[PDB]
Amino acid sequence: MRVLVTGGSGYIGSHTCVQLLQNGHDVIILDNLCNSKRSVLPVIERLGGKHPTFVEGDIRNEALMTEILHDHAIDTVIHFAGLKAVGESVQKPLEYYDNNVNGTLRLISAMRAANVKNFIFSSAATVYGDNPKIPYVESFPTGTPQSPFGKSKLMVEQILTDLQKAQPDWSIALLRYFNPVGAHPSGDMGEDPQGIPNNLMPYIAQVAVGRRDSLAIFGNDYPTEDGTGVRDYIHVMDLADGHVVAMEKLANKPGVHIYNLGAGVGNSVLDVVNAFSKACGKPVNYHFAPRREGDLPAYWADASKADRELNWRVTRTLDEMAQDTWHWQSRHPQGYPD
Amino acid sequence: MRVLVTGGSGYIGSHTCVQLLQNGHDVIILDNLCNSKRSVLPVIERLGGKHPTFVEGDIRNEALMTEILHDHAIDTVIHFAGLKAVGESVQKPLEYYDNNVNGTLRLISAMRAANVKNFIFSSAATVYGDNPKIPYVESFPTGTPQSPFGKSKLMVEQILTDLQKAQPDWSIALLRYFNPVGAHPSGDMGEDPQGIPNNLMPYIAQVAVGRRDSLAIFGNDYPTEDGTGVRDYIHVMDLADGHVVAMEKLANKPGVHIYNLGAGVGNSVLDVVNAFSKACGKPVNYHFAPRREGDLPAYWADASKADRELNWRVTRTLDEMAQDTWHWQSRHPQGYPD
Ligand SMILES: NC(=O)c1ccc[n+]([C@@H]2O[C@H](COP(=O)([O-])OP(=O)(O)OC[C@H]3O[C@@H](n4cnc5c(N)ncnc54)[C@H](O)[C@@H]3O)[C@@H](O)[C@H]2O)c1
Ligand SMILES: NC(=O)c1ccc[n+]([C@@H]2O[C@H](COP(=O)([O-])OP(=O)(O)OC[C@H]3O[C@@H](n4cnc5c(N)ncnc54)[C@H](O)[C@@H]3O)[C@@H](O)[C@H]2O)c1
Ligand SMILES: O=c1ccn([C@@H]2O[C@H](COP(=O)(O)OP(=O)(O)O[C@H]3O[C@H](CO)[C@H](O)[C@H](O)[C@H]3O)[C@@H](O)[C@H]2O)c(=O)[nH]1
Ligand SMILES: O=c1ccn([C@@H]2O[C@H](COP(=O)(O)OP(=O)(O)O[C@H]3O[C@H](CO)[C@H](O)[C@H](O)[C@H]3O)[C@@H](O)[C@H]2O)c(=O)[nH]1
Ligand code: NA
Ligand code: NA
Ligand code: NA
Ligand code: NA
Ligand code: NA
Ligand code: NA
Repeated sequence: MRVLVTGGSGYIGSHTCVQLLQNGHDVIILDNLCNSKRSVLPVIERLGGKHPTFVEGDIRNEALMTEILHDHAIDTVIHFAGLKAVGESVQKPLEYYDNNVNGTLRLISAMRAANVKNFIFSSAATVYGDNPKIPYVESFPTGTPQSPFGKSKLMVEQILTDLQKAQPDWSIALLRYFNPVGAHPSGDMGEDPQGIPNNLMPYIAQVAVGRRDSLAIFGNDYPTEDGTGVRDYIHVMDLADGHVVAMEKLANKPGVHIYNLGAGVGNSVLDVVNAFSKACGKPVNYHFAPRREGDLPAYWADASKADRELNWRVTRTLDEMAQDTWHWQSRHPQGYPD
Repeated sequence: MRVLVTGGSGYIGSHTCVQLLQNGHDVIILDNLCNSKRSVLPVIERLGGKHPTFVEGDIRNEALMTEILHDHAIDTVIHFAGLKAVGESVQKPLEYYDNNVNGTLRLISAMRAANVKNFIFSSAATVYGDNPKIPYVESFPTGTPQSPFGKSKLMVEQILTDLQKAQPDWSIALLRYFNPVGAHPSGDMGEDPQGIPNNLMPYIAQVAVGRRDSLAIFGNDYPTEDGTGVRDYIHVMDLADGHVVAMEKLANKPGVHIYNLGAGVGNSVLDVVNAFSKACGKPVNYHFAPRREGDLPAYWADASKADRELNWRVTRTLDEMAQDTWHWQSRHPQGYPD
């Protein structure tokens, strides 16, 4: 199929792009490069084994969106583009609402204009809010995210839902992601955060690589087995695969298809650390720090639905997630070149 | 003070503009005229007894907003501008999200740019969602509005809240309106809906004026005293006054000030009809019809908070609401001139 991948050059997008090309689809990448580099492009094509078309631009530019859509005869759109730093969203709410809410709004409006009716949105587990009921299931009513980032994702899911209701021919998938980690097995592609990494994995990686001193373990008094926070870590390649399957099986299938994308099991901070220590061949330095504001104690996804309906489930393990990360971190200490 | 009134030429805005001028404030009206006419302008100035400056434009145009803000040295902004047809919002969700959510976003972004930090937003009782607890109180957590319109209002309240948190010097009032009716005592200003009126009052008016046959009473089996739906009707002049007081007392007072704006009592459909029959000197034709989709049975506001904190309460009665409407309807059967 002909697919437009917004945010195609970022972490999740790049991996998804490779899988898509491998599946022989025609890929058009639209990215504004605020959080990625042109350097990834050649890697995508190499790994993907096919040439993806790249367009530098902003999802906020409806006129350009509309033009791309038409110009390439897009069939479906995968929307990864936006801002995701939680803490920063609290400090700069407007930018989040603008990039995420208005950003998606301008894109779907362009779609309407070009007669494109298949969409895939990068959502998040955050939309469940403070849910005591774990694992999280798609049948659960949504809650209230505590950050402008989380709120922005829920607001878009709502806007998409309403849009589908009004234009019932649309196929819209709301993919709720859990905690994406890992990198391409090649070790030539991976997450390349600028500055201080906000997520656990990259931070660990940066400690291991010798860039950082010690990993600060946000709270050790949680009501978990080991006292550290528990999450659902999902390999970026598994995530990418799920994106290809969702796209292929859902295209032209009217409705709003919500699916949690996770491993369906929880791992603590200690578990992750240990896995990385193992991967990198040296104990990862760490210390216990106070709980991070807004952090829930433990949650993971109930991924039965995606298994059942799309025959999708993860295949990579936690160890692989850590190994692949170390391999990329180690092979490209400076990430993507400028 | 120097105030920018978006949507200044519409129903609520025009009345508010008069009261503001009467209070000697300097008024700048910004309206795109999608739901109002330039004809109202001279009425505003006449009734207001002062000249308001008018600018034709769109809240969506951030650059223009920014320019107005600076250009007139605005101190505070009253934001009435947006779309409000509930049923239509269900049919055209994108337009609602765009005008309301993006629309406000572009405006507050312009404010930030021009260093304006006092805001008044036209919110709605709809934000409480399906609340069995009546009357509705500001301390109640918000619910989930069932239309894109309702959702759009809640989304903006959330975005404003987050913004205030990030820029704590801002004063933001979230004015939750109940059911606005009535018109200026002069009978020379009032609500001028185009096409089929969606609200009860105007519809009644149009039946009385001889434009419409019979009023369709949406459901007569509700669990109310008379079986018809019960609401909190609030005279547009009371509403306008509350806007002046809120603006004057809240300016430069940091925080998010939420206030319900209603009479604090409920009236049924029958009650309203009767009041209008009385006002117009002839029985208003009506019939019973099935319940309207999404209609709640009964609710009204708990307006104690505004009384206490701003010393504001309504002063007009239901009869006056009906009389003033009939007077305007009758004196200007064709509304504002083209
Ligand atoms: N990484 C996670 O932990 C996490 C968890 C849940 C959801 N998500 C969502 O998944 C998506 C992909 O995230 P990611 O980890 O790949 O992050 P990322 O930053 O690597 O990818 C986002 C990409 O979007 C681009 N972009 C940003 N705003 C843009 C705009 N207005 N116009 C055009 N391009 C724009 C960035 O330059 C970047 O290349 C995002 O929507 C993110 O919110 C990720
Ligand atoms: N009337 C009600 O029953 C009701 C109840 C709750 C909330 N509200 C809110 O109060 C506000 C005022 O409502 P109203 O009854 O006066 O309606 P209205 O339609 O008379 O007033 C809105 C005005 O905004 C203008 N406008 C619309 N979109 C615009 C845009 N993008 N840029 C610039 N101008 C724009 C319209 O032309 C109109 O003059 C609205 O935000 C409405 O949502 C009203
Ligand atoms: O330096 C660090 C970083 C993280 N953690 C802990 O590690 C766990 C994972 O934290 P993190 O990588 O930041 O991800 P999450 O907060 O769990 O990610 C959630 O939030 C993302 C952004 O909101 C998406 O919504 C995902 O779906 C969601 O599961 C948590 O228990 C953190 O307390 C630390 O102890 N130290
Ligand atoms: O032709 C009509 C019109 C209305 N009604 C009834 O009259 C009452 C009032 O209806 P309406 O004027 O449409 O206003 P509301 O739906 O009550 O207004 C609510 O919704 C507005 C738009 O959402 C704002 O949120 C207000 O705060 C809020 O109280 C309801 O019981 C309706 O069922 C009829 O029976 N026939
Ligand atoms: Na801050
Ligand atoms: Na960064
Ligand atoms: Na680098
Ligand atoms: Na429809
Ligand atoms: Na109309
Ligand atoms: Na007219």
